[PDB]
Amino acid sequence: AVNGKGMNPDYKAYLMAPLKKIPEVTNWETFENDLRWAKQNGFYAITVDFWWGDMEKNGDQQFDFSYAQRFAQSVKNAGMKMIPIISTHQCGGNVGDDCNVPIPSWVWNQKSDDSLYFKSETGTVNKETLNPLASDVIRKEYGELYTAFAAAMKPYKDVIAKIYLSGGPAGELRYPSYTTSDGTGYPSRGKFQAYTEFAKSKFRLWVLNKYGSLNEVNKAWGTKLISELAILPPSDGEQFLMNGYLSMYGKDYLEWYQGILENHTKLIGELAHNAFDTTFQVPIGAKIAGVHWQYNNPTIPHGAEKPAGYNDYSHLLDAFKSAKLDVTFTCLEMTDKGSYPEYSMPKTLVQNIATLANEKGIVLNGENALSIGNEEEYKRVAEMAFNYNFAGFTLLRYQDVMYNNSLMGKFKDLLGVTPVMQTIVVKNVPTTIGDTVYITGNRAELGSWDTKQYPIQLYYDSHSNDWRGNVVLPAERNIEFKAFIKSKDGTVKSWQTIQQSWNPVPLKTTSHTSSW
Ligand SMILES: OC[C@H]1O[C@H](O[C@H]2[C@H](O)[C@@H](O)[C@@H](O)O[C@@H]2CO)[C@H](O)[C@@H](O)[C@@H]1O
Ligand SMILES: OC[C@H]1O[C@H](O[C@H]2[C@H](O)[C@@H](O)[C@@H](O)O[C@@H]2CO)[C@H](O)[C@@H](O)[C@@H]1O
Ligand SMILES: OC[C@H]1O[C@H](O[C@H]2[C@H](O)[C@@H](O)[C@@H](O)O[C@@H]2CO)[C@H](O)[C@@H](O)[C@@H]1O
Ligand SMILES: OC[C@H]1O[C@H](O[C@H]2[C@H](O)[C@@H](O)[C@@H](O)O[C@@H]2CO)[C@H](O)[C@@H](O)[C@@H]1O
Ligand SMILES: OC[C@H]1O[C@H](O[C@H]2[C@H](O)[C@@H](O)[C@@H](O)O[C@@H]2CO)[C@H](O)[C@@H](O)[C@@H]1O
Ligand SMILES: OC[C@H]1O[C@H](O[C@H]2[C@H](O)[C@@H](O)[C@H](O)O[C@@H]2CO)[C@H](O)[C@@H](O)[C@@H]1O
Ligand SMILES: OC[C@H]1O[C@@H](O)[C@H](O)[C@@H](O)[C@@H]1O
Ligand SMILES: [Ca+2]
Repeated sequence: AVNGKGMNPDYKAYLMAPLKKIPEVTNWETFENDLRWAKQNGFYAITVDFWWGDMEKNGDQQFDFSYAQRFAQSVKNAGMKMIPIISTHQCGGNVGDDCNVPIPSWVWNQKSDDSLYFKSETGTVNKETLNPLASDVIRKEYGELYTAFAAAMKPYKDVIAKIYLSGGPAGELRYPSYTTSDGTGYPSRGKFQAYTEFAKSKFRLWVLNKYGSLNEVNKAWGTKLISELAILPPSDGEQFLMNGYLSMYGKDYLEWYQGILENHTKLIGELAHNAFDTTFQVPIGAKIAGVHWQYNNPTIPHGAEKPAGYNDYSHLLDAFKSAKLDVTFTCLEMTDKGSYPEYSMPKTLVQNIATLANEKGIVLNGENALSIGNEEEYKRVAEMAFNYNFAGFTLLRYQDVMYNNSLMGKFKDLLGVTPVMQTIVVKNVPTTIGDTVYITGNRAELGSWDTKQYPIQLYYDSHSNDWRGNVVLPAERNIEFKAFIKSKDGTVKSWQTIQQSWNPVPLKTTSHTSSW
């Protein structure tokens, strides 16, 4: 892995459930059999959207958790685990969706202003999820929903492994800046989503809190605004992304705009820990999208990420750490391209997010963004998962492997693996002063032979005069590997003469000893 590490010993594979309710796909008894088959193929748990539109449909505090209870009882019957997602966003309208579950329609009547929804630069209204500016309504409604779900689901504590929150559209902490109705779908630039009158008022009040008075705002921004009502979000989003972002105004607007998501993360994490920690005592997570298009457009740099709310990932991740939420990044299977017109850099983006998460001590999980039809994309996922310290990978979605036995077996081989520590010992190594010793090998868990970025460090044992490492490996998979030496300057000096192998890596911890 990176940094001379190996794969995360906590790694688990998860399967996403269908977006529709199980009886719309298969009967409960077959579903139980399906869960046993997923378990045999290395899946630890099923993730499942429990839609707000299903659970509080008819009015405020009119709850119905019966579908989630029935689902959990079939998970229990199958000897499986589940990860509920408390899906306070709409099903329908985002990539891959095959469902139609708006959030409950009565929520929109809780305010007579425009505080609850989003409006884009060009006036497109989005009602996929509550606007995180409406923190009073979110505190009330999410707190009530999380508390009632916990009470209804307490009998199923034994099968709940983790709970996910929904921070925004498609279950991701973001603004709805890429949508067909707004003309901002992939691979286009995004539009900022802060043009309700309420969002304009909140930015204005934030700016006047920061600086005190309009006279100090103008000194800070180098502007000549005549009245406070001229404090506004960008009137020309394209120009803002071309060059306005560099100004003091631009840094303040992006700080505020991303800051709404950071504060929302704080709030939903407080609400979730209060609702769930005593009842369930499980990890709680939230998701960030991989907005990989327009990454390196030279004219509008990061022109889809910034409107989505992603201006500074380090600061965004710090909010997850503070809120005690684990992070899932949802686009792992793709390759960098970087070419006109999409300017798409998804692998660079997950490497950067993973590096930051690992730096900050945030448990990091991954998903694939689009359905996978080919083993090559599983190999891509494995490269990321097993070299960048991912604790989990969730496969979108159920039917793609449940009804494709060939592809299921490729998943089991490459990603449905159980980590096991093994001690690797290499004898008679001709190191000199300054040399370090590593292993590399064929599978992604061994860095796929990449000696530069991914090799696993061994350590001299002066009692035995050999080099040893306790390496986490995929149980019951075949591997080939070799030790090699790096000089002080980091260059590869020499290699173990003979290719080593384990056919397979044993299920239980032992050791593999070889000579150089
Ligand atoms: O400070 C002068 C001017 O700045 C901004 O104008 C932008 C404009 O929005 C873009 O369409 C393009 O014309 O670039 C301008 C910057 O040179 C403000 O939006 C505007 O109010 C202000 O007058
Ligand atoms: O809120 C002040 C001013 O902000 C916007 O103008 C920005 C523009 O968006 C930036 O790209 C850059 O050019 O700086 C401008 C401020 O000097 C709004 O477009 C404008 O209406 C508003 O008055
Ligand atoms: O938020 C939903 C989904 O959006 C992005 O998915 C892209 C996908 O990566 C592209 O290849 C193409 O299909 O457009 C989609 C957006 O409509 C994110 O990459 C993904 O993380 C996120 O879940
Ligand atoms: O069932 C979870 C989640 O799936 C979809 O959103 C995905 C998006 O399609 C993928 O790119 C992905 O791996 O990231 C998002 C979050 O998992 C649905 O659109 C969403 O409603 C649903 O909650
Ligand atoms: O690069 C892939 C290649 O890596 C290893 O080959 C080493 C070989 O072991 C060394 O003795 C020397 O020849 O350098 C090679 C890399 O340039 C693996 O042994 C080999 O299986 C794998 O294809
Ligand atoms: O002998 C091969 C496997 O057969 C069954 O697996 C089924 C699984 O039960 C079902 O859910 C899935 O759709 O089809 C596979 C293959 O028919 C046994 O349950 C497995 O243990 C066997 O390995
Ligand atoms: O295959 C298992 C055995 O493989 C050999 O390559 C190693 O030298 C042994 O230490 C190991 O127990
Ligand atoms: Ca309520």
